[PDB]
Amino acid sequence: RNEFPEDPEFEAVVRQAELAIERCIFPERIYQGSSGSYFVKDPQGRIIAVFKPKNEEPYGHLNPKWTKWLQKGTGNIFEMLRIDEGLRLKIYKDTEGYYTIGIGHLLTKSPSLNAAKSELDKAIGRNTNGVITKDEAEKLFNQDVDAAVRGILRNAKLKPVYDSLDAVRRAALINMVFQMGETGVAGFTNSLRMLQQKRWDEAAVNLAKSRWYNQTPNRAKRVITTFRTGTWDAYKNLGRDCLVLNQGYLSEAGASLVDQKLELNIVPRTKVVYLASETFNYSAIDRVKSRIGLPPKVGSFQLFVEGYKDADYWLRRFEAEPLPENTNRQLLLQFERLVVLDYIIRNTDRGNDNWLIKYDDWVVVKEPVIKVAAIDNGLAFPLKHPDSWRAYPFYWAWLPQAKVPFSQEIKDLILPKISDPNFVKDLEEDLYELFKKDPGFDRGQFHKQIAVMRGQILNLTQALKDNKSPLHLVQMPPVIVET
Ligand SMILES: Nc1ncnc2c1ncn2[C@@H]1O[C@H](COP(=O)(O)OP(=O)(O)OP(=O)(O)O)[C@@H](O)[C@H]1O
Ligand SMILES: Nc1ncnc2c1ncn2[C@@H]1O[C@H](COP(=O)(O)OP(=O)(O)OP(=O)(O)O)[C@@H](O)[C@H]1O
Repeated sequence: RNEFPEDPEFEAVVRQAELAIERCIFPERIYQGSSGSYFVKDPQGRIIAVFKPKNEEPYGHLNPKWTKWLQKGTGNIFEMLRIDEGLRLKIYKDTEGYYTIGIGHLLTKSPSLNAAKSELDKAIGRNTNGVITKDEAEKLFNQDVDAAVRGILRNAKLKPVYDSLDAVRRAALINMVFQMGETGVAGFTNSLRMLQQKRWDEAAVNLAKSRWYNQTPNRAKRVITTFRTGTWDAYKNLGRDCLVLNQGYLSEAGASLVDQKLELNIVPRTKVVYLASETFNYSAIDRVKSRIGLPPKVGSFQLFVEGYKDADYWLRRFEAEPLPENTNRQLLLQFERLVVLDYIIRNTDRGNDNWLIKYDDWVVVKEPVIKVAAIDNGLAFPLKHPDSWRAYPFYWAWLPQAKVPFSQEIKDLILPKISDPNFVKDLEEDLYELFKKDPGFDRGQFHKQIAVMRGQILNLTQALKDNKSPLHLVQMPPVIVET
């Protein structure tokens, strides 16, 4: 059900896409894309669009890169604990103050370092002098995992639960018996009951309250969600966490909404579109029921533009051979629109590969020589400002173009809109109607998104009134406007 009566040009392109699929001309996967980025083509083989299925997103469930991972099932217990325990080749103290080594291997609860060092030689088979190798730490690791699996299966309170768990939760319980040992996890009998009855939101709470967790919450909270969600999501991207989890396609489409309303027209038109293609990455199940073929996947569909190179490609050239004044002033105006987009949607990823330039008495405006396309917008609309601005900056702030004060032209375009509270209200309702359609939508998460966006507008409004540069704009302390 793909229709956009508001945008018959967009719909027409989409219809060529579907028809081209019917004719067995499949969107082909961009190499040097996310595994989940595709080139949509029409029946004549030309590239009309870029398509990014939600479920093939980097955090995506059907993402090819992480498919290898989901097979292991419990066998992910190794990587899971490597991440939680880290690696050390020399004796250290654990969270409780106990002598430890390699990957989470507890030597003794004794205060004596030679108890521990002694205890270490017993294990390794030589005089270690408190220092072991990578292979030695790995050998302790397997034995300690076996000991956990044994601890679970030799135990009456634990075993029943474990057998009722899916491959992933089992891994979580092993995780626990690795840190606390057999006997310790069996004092949780409540949560084991819930886990046992399959109520996830039940148990995820009680483990939230324990002597454990309290000591190492950062780790504890990582399993609890592995218990609650039956997935590896806490061990995938720990953490981006500036952003909502698997809504990249909506960022993509949303970026295009904003462009539309502010009338910037740098974002090639992008909407939420459903497509089915044999070239996509589907569950084996789905592949089989098709024999009634593959189901359509929901994704961002962004129109394709020709004649453009990397911002990087061109700016490199304009520096060696500077543009004539008049053309170069057309660049700056395309550039201001980009800064406004990115500041408003709070893009966390814009590099010089993430935007594109094209360089070529009357009723009509002479065509512009230079023009800016803003692509790859699925990393915006954060839940909050990034903790270290250096990790997720605005790259264009260090460009010289960022030094030039905002043009009257932009103030004229943008101030009347973002100064009108009814514009910002309408803009937020439109984003809501887009975002609420996601099955994993959360009203509370949304409000935070809007808060950031409202704080960015607050800053941009005053930056524009003062004729500040883009650079001075980003130096303004980030704010949120919270209801
Ligand atoms: N709308 C578009 N029109 C024309 N070309 C595009 C468009 N979008 C992307 N491209 C080209 O395809 C490449 C796709 O890059 P894009 O970053 O959008 O996908 P991605 O690589 O999956 O994202 P990421 O780089 O974050 O993994 C771009 O570098 C650009 O060269
Ligand atoms: N590339 C950028 N992207 C985003 N924000 C930036 C960028 N460059 C500067 N800023 C913002 O401008 C402000 C300028 O601070 P700057 O780093 O120049 O001095 P500073 O006081 O050392 O910053 P801090 O001590 O907070 O790291 C920072 O608070 C930051 O918010």
